[PDB]
Amino acid sequence: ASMLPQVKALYPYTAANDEELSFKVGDIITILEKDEGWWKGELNGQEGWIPNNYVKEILEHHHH
Repeated sequence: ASMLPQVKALYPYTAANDEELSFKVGDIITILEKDEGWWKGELNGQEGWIPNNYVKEILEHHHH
């Protein structure tokens, strides 16, 4: 398997069209693909574009 990038929403977002993904603050979104300022997210079995400046990538700096 591969570990995909995951991000945590900093602010909520309402999708502007069917191809975007809405989310609330704190949501943990999996990233399937990147296109400059928009990332393709997956959350609760739904997939759509999200603005990357609404979220913060979760990085593991250290072994647990």
